[PDB]
Amino acid sequence: GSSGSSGTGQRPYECIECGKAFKTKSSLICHRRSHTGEKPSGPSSG
Ligand SMILES: [Zn+2]
Repeated sequence: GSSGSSGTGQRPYECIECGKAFKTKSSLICHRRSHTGEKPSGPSSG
């Protein structure tokens, strides 16, 4: 167990890369992908 916590969640699409909320996925996708680009990444799994 840990100190009292909460569980945010207003929209069905919430980005975890930065922390943004979108109405539809189409937007969440076109956004998330953006994050990735000119930067060193590691082994992708999914
Ligand atoms: Zn983001």
